[PDB]
Amino acid sequence: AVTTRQITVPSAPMGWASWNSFAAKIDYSVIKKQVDAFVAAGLPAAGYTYINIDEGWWQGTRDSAGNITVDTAEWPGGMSAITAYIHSKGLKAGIYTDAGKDGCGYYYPTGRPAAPGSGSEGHYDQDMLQFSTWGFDFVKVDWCGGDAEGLDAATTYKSISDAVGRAAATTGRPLTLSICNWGYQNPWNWAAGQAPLWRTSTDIIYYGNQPSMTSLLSNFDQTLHPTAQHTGYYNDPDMLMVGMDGFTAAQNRTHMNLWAISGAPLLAGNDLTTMTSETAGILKNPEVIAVDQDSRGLQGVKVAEDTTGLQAYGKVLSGTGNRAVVLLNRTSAAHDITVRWSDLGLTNASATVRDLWARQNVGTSATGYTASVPAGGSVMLTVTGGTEAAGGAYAATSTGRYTGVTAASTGLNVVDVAYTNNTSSARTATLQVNGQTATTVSFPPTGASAGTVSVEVSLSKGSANTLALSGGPATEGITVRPLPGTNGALVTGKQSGRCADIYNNTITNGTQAELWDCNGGPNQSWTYTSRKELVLYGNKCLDAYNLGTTNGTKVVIWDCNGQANQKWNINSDGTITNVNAGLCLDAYNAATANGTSLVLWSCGTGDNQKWTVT
Ligand SMILES: OC[C@H]1O[C@@H](O)[C@H](O)[C@@H](O)[C@H]1O
Repeated sequence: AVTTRQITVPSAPMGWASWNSFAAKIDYSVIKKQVDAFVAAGLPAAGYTYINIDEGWWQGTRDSAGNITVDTAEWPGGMSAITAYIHSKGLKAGIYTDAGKDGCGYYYPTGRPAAPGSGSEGHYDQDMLQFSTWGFDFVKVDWCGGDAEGLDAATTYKSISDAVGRAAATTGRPLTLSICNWGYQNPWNWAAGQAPLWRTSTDIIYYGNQPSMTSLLSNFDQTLHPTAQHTGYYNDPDMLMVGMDGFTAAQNRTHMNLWAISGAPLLAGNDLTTMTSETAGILKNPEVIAVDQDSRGLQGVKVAEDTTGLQAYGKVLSGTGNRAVVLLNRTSAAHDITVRWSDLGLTNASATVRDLWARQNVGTSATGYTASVPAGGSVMLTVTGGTEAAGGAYAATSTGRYTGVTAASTGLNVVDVAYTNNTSSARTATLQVNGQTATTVSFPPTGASAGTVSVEVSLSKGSANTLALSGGPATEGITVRPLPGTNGALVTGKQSGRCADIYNNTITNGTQAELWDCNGGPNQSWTYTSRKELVLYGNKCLDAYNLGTTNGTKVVIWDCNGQANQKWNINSDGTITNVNAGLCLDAYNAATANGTSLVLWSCGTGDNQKWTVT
């Protein structure tokens, strides 16, 4: 039964932004026309709220007191005139700057001459105050100057976040911070708590190129960091290409489907003045929007890929027994794709399936659902009225500390944290699972009665898991339920007692595996497939670098590619052999410490070549 209410958490931003269609070629008239078309198309009623002015409004000029100055030939009345126009339509206004001394308009000019000085470094408080005073509700802070200068992203965006907070506090106007640093230095590790959204990869589309499904899928894959997203903090796979020239209606729907299953921001990027009726309908689908904006705030995850390129993604929705599902076909042929209740963390009990594009219920099942999916296409479903897998419930064993937390398998779990926050403001806490990288959790007002917020966490098989909270409201118990589709295994070295680990949750192709203290993080949870892959993050394969066949060959992660160097035999003697090479996974020089490199080596009887994988 439902006995403690789920507290709604903030959704990702919805709106439109000027970059994808206009590059730096923007002025007051360009923005005004898009606002008018946005309104005319009925986007506001569907939930689209932000009109975001991206790069090109500012050429780096400041007055003698350091105040940003604009060219009023392009921005008549100054920037407060465009915010006034946007606000006049009941919408929110966004602006754009850089973390460094000079912006992307300087480092990578794209439609205009280089703009030296187009960044906010040395002026964070000044500029944030200025944006808020002008009437901006949103600010996207880019990284061209940060990257150029060699800045540390985590500490730099903390400083920026603090300045954003002070500016909003001074004016009384909330300011939504978008961190835009392209997945450099792993923002999934640190951005939650600093900002409601952070870019997880490089740009979905570049100036002068045509929209690409390959690029779209790459951005989608790189945005999946389910432990980092929760309670109003979101991974950002970038601005929508929906409705841009070259994309068909089906590719537009697939674009919406994948952003929605992530719970990503829906920031339209097409030219709204020439948008078709069909495109507007795709942006406005309320059932797909409701999935994207789900009140529980969680990120969808891959739950099945029994056949290469035929994938099922599941998202845990608000309430109990409710899921959204995307069936995605990355192959060149139409194929059936099945999602099983077991993989979704439901029991084998009746549930209703609905197709969100057909807007019709399409059947019931106590076990699963199969649909035909076109080559390169997708189907968007909900599965509702299901029965949840049995959860564990825990009471804290000391202040803010939950111990003995149990998982049948290593992998992803949904945790509901009970608490009371009988004030008018959200409070935050730091959450750390085992020895993993910590995260920040937000706790919205509850009234006098307790409520829950939810987080996804990665746990180790067994009953040795700990969840520790620091700061924030006293919690009143946790509930833990597994998502079996995400099941993996720690790969633990016999000699070292340490786990095969990818440093600091890095996803970059070619990153070498290492030994590290076992903590059950996503960067330690390996899924062994029927294709003999050892898969990390749902989408990276343990890989003998460049198909190396001799001693000392580096073992890395790489996009899964079906090659023999990504295939592994898990042998009865405790060895793990690379299929291509016949060599053993090996902790280099039989070292046992954190940071010991994993390599391939000729198989022997040494315990630095012995592993447990359950
Ligand atoms: O020049 C502006 C562009 O700069 C890139 O760094 C950013 O990722 C894009 O989304 C756009 O803002």
